[PDB]
Amino acid sequence: EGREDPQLLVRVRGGQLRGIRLKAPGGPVSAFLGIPFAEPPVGSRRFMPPEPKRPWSGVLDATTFQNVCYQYVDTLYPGFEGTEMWNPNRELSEDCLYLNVWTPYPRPASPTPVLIWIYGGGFYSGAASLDVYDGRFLAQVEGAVLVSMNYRVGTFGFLALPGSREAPGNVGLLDQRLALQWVQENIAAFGGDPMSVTLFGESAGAASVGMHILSLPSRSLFHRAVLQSGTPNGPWATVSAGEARRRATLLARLVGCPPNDTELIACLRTRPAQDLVDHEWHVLPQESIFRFSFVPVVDGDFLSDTPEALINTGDFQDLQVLVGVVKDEGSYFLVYGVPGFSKDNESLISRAQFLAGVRIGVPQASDLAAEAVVLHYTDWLHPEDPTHLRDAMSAVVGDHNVVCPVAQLAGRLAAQGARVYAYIFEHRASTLTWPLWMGVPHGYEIEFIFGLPLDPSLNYTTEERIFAQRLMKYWTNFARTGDPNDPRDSKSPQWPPYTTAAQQYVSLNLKPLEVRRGLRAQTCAFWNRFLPKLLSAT
Amino acid sequence: EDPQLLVRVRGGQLRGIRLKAPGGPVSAFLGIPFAEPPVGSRRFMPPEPKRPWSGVLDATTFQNVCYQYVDTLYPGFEGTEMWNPNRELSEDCLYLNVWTPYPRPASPTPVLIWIYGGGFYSGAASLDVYDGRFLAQVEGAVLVSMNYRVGTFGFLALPGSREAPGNVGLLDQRLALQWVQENIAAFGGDPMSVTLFGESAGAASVGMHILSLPSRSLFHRAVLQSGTPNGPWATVSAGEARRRATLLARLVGCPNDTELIACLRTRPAQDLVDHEWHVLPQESIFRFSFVPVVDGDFLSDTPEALINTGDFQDLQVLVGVVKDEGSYFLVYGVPGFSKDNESLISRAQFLAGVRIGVPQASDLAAEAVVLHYTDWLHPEDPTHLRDAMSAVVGDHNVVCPVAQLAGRLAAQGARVYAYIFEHRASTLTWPLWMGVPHGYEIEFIFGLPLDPSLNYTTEERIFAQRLMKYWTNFARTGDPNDPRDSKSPQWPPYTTAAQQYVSLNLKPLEVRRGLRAQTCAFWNRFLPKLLSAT
Ligand SMILES: Nc1ccc2c(c1)c(-c1ccccc1)[n+](CCCCCc1cnnn1CCNc1c3c(nc4ccccc14)CCCC3)c1cc(N)ccc21
Ligand SMILES: Nc1ccc2c(c1)c(-c1ccccc1)[n+](CCCCCc1cnnn1CCNc1c3c(nc4ccccc14)CCCC3)c1cc(N)ccc21
Ligand SMILES: *[C@@H]1O[C@H](CO)[C@@H](O)[C@H](O)[C@H]1NC(C)=O
Ligand SMILES: *[C@@H]1O[C@H](CO)[C@@H](O)[C@H](O)[C@H]1NC(C)=O
Ligand SMILES: *[C@@H]1O[C@H](CO)[C@@H](O)[C@H](O)[C@H]1NC(C)=O
Repeated sequence: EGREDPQLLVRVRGGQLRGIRLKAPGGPVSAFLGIPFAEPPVGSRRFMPPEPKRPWSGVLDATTFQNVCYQYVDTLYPGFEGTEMWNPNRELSEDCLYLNVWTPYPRPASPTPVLIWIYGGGFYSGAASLDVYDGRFLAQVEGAVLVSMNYRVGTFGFLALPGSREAPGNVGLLDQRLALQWVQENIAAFGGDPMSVTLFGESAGAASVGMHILSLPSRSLFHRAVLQSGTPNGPWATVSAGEARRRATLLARLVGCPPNDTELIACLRTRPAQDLVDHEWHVLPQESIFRFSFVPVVDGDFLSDTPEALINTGDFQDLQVLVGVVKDEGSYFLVYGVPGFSKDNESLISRAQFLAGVRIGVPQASDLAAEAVVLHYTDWLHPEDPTHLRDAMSAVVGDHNVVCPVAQLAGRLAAQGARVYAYIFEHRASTLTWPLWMGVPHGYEIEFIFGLPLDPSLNYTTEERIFAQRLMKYWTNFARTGDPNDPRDSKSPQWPPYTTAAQQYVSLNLKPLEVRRGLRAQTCAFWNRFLPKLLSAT
Repeated sequence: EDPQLLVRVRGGQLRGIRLKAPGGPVSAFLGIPFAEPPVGSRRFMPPEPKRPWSGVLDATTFQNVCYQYVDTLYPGFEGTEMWNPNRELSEDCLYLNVWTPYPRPASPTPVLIWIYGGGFYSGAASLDVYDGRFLAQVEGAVLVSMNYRVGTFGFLALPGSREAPGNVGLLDQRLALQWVQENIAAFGGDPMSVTLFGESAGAASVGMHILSLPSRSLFHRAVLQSGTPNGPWATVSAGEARRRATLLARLVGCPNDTELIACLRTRPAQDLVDHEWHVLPQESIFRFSFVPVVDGDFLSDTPEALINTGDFQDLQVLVGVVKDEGSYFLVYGVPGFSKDNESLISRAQFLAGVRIGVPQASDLAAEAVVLHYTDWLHPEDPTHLRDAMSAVVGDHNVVCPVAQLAGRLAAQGARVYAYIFEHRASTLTWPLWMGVPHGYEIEFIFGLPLDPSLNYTTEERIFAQRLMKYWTNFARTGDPNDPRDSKSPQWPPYTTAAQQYVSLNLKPLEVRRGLRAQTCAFWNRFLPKLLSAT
């Protein structure tokens, strides 16, 4: 110390850090990357709840992103930006419990609202180090303090033998909770306001945010929440204790650890990380899409009951939530698992391929339930039209997994005292490499919220730059006040809260805010009210 | 005498009456006997042909109306009383009426045979709405309408017995069709061009003549207005007809089929009418006690089996519905409904209504109906719930059976033309909420707005004339389009692919596609699976 930039030296509970001065389009930002928030969850600590990071000596170098949690790397389309933008961009390691902080440069004078990002990737993948999660634009343009953490995914984060002490499950959610506790204790050192913390996430990250709303020890660590294209309720975000036990026992057998829980988990702990990753997909009970093997478990601890029970009986009076979906939630999910679909052709499918797709897309559905889906989604005026069947297949997967769980969440939260704001993101990035038929796929609003179009080198349009700026203002005004609307602006139309009566939501596209009523009201009544009765009475 | 009013039919001489229609005279031959009176020992028995007569038979007045239940729900109310018997009630009722141009046609003229509705428990060919004088005068048509036995008298069956075989009301209709073949040439009608047309139970009757081979040689074309042979109310199984006939016998104190039917034959007609409604298996609406039975004789199989397996090539069919098929049916049986208020109902009253409106439905099937018909944007809105209740009853009973019929007929070689009648008569005394109720297109097809004394608008007179042209163009050629009108829009045939139908209102023909395609997929494809697997 002495010749360094005095504005990049900060102390936290565990010791001294040295950050880096990053260039954002409009000026510098301070970034503290790869801060350890936990003891590496390696060896005997595998499958175990995280432990806080013991203090270190000297100045920890926080200028680069740290290891990405051990996960399956997507090699389906080599060289393809469409798939590779989501791939790990740092070394894979079980030693991965690190977080990143972006703040204005110089650090804020007065306490600043904090935004905490929780990434998606079906609870089997993802990293806080990805380019689309770059906090520099929100920090520079909006003066925000942005935090993102790495949390354990796959078997490492969610393999559970419920009731055991060695593998209790939900440890990836505990890693997220420990980063939330780290923020409470240390964010003031960066100029962050611990009394104004907004959680935001997409897909499995939004489901994670939802589970922090539904778990009491997490409630004291944040004040507001954003759930983008994901919810704690729904068919993929959780599993029962029985199903988690079945999947963990099957994976153990597949890697030569046959079953006492102590003996089984000890053997799993001896397995190389790649062995567990090589078999993680082999434990799913059916041929399915939008289903992940190791996800949060209804343990009766982190989740005292199913998210459906918790959202229906909870008092959400003290909560402000921003929720929404993209135009084509299911389109991407069709390219791996449904025969007839490809990113390289127009995916015009037959009726037979549609019926078959419905079985893969709704794996838990009986023959009667699958017929009810088919009959509801068929255009009886053009029942064999390949374009309609292709679009219906995308809608089945999007509605079942995202849109209707989101409508169910917004509805219950609003009925139970929360301030809810809902949107539909309909803008397709001019730079998108997925086919046009895929529309606005799952995750393609993220680069807009984070302000990536503000970087001139990324080649987005001027209109896309103005729209990203509008979006950053909605998200940060929501983080600041619990309302996305700017108080010093009446010209711009307003975003009304979502209510059970009016069911108002807004369209997020290049045009000004447009207020719409009912988020697939008829279709989601099918999924949320009828279909459970068909998967119950018969 | 007037030679234009003197006709010799196979049974003897008749004398008609010259009637005044707005545009000029018409010849009417009313109350022609086509069968031996089905009285005494002939009660419940198939009709027998009328024996010949001496002298000139007086055919100047309508004859007796078949014994039936008279509607007294709203006394003095035109809305209900227009459908009530307008002649004396008698079991001696097997008579038909003929209207022809005056003077009698020079060349053989296409024949239109009207079969009235009234849930197979009521109706008469003598009602003012069925007046053939306008079609005869304006279009030069030969119009025939017969009385057929309704209620227990027409459809009480002890299947397998010889004394009460069932479907005798359909046999009465068939005997009038045979009478037309043998005698219509004497009036200037063409027996080689006979179109059956009917509404509600009359349209279901027309449908059953399409599905029964001995009837097929008696007509060439058919019009089914707001009714079909398929569907939940038009037929009953042999087991259910036997159950209902046994229960009715019990209710009138009647203790072997021969012995039971003999006792029923001793009962005054009113005793049978007094208990006919008390044999229905549930609290229901749009359900009638004594209707055609699947006997394995007149109906060789269920109308659903027959429509799915039949060859309908060399057949032309005109089918359609009114805008608000179910609205009227809510006024009797559904709590919360009245003709005297706006009938704004609660959600509870809607769920309860769905049970009465779909009586065969399980708890799951009723929930599926409720969830499909609820507007999840306004689920408690009384106006939406009222309109949804009307749509449930209209769709279940009429619109979706019509869509199922049009589809199967078209797929199996018939030439089908479909419509939706959306014009509400300026003279309607039913509330506005009821829209265009079941049966209120009939006065337009028959040309009643052409009578200046009936106070319809000028636009309604022009529209009735358009409708009479569609119906008679269809009777003449099997195509309702005007070969004269070299200007469109043309009425396209209904196909399984394109599903084209037309709107019949004051505006020019408008071609639409899919007759409640999504909703009728629910009723015709999904709901049977919910009452089959569970
Ligand atoms: N060897 C083997 C054995 C069996 C199976 C598989 C591989 C794979 C596989 C194939 C290619 C790449 C990755 C996994 N999948 C397909 C899994 C499909 C899930 C895709 C998904 C769901 N959430 N994140 N991802 C992948 C991460 N990438 C994305 C992410 C997001 N959006 C995206 C939009 C387009 C393209 C990728 C996106 C938003 C959230 C961040 C992650 C399976 C699916 C099933 N159901 C069963 C077995 C396998
Ligand atoms: N005493 C007693 C005991 C139990 C029950 C009943 C009476 C009555 C009843 C009440 C008034 C008049 C006749 C019957 N109904 C209601 C049945 C009403 C059937 C409605 C119907 C169906 N087809 N014809 N009609 C009556 C005739 N009138 C009409 C007709 C048509 N359209 C109409 C439009 C508006 C009003 C009346 C119309 C077109 C075809 C001609 C007949 C019951 C209904 C049920 N489901 C169960 C028991 C009874
Ligand atoms: C698209 O490509 C896939 C894989 O090659 C194939 O299954 C599908 O039939 C193709 N569809 C079209 C429309 O060419
Ligand atoms: C931007 O466009 C230029 C062409 O002018 C191209 O060379 C560069 O690779 C593009 N970069 C991105 C990120 O699209
Ligand atoms: C309509 O009137 C009947 C009785 O005449 C009643 O049961 C019903 O509640 C009334 N509805 C309204 C909207 O007042």
